[PDB]
Amino acid sequence: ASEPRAEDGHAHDYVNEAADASGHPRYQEGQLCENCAFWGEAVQDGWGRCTHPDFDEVLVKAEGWCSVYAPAS
Ligand code: SF4
Repeated sequence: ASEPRAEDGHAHDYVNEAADASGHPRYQEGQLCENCAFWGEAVQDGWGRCTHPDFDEVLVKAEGWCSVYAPAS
C-alpha cells in the first residue's frame, strides 16, 4: 500500500537524506535510492519502493540511501 515512510536507521544504515550518510564509509555522493539498482518505483511525494524484503516493508525516500545500495551503472 502507501507503506509508512522509512525511519532514519530503519535497517542497513538507511538515511532519509542521502547526504546524511556522508559519515558512512560505504557512502559516495550522488547515490540516491532513486538511482539505486534495487530501486522499485516512485510511489508518491519523493517516496518509492525498494526491491529488498528487508526494506520494502517501509516506503523509502527517493532521496534516501542505504548500505545495501548498488549503482545502476
Ligand atoms: S537498496 Fe537502499 S539505497 Fe537502494 S533503493 Fe533500497 S533503500 Fe534505497
